[PDB]
Amino acid sequence: VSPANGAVVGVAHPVVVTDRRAVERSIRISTPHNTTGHFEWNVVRWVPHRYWPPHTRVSVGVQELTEGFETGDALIGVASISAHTFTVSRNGEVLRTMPASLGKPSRPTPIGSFHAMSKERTVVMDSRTIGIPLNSSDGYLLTAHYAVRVTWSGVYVHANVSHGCINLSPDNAAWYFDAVTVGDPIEVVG
Repeated sequence: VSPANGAVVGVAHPVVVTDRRAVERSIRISTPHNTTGHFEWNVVRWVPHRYWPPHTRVSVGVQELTEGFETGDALIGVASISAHTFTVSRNGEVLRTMPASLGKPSRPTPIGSFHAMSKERTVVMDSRTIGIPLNSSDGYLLTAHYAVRVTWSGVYVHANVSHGCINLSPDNAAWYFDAVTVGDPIEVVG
C-alpha cells in the first residue's frame, strides 16, 4: 500500500495497493467531501478524478488495515507541445511559465496526466542499459541534474532530448525541483 503514513504529497498522487472487482470492494477512500475516483489496474490504484482537494487529509481503508496522508499545496505544471512550454502554477496563479524541450520531433513527450514520482538531484542516464547504442540518434550517456520523475516508463523533469523527457534551463529546473514534492500534478497537453 502507497501512500505511506503521514506522507505530505500532491493532488495527482494515486492511491496504490498491492477477480479484480473483488478487491476493488474491500478498498474505500474516506475523504471530507467524499472525494470520488475510479480504479486502474497484481496491483490496482485509485485516483481522484479532478485532482485532490488541497490541504485535505486522506484516509485509506483496505481490509483490517487503514493508513493516511495529508496533501500540501496544489502545484500544477503543464507541458504544451504546440507552444514548447512547461507552465507551473501553485494554487490558481501561474508562478513561472518556463520554456521546455519535451523530447524531439521523433519521440515527443506523451500527452497525458501524471504526478511527480521522485526527486533525484543528479541521475546518470545510460541508453546501453536497455539496448540502445550511443551512436544511435536516440542514443545517450548523460548525467541529468534536478531530475523529477514523471513516469515509471522513465520520463523525467530535468534541445534534442530523447525518450520524450522534458528539458529545462539549469536555473528553471532548480526552482521546480525545490518547489516540488512528490504527487505534484503533471500534465502534458497540446
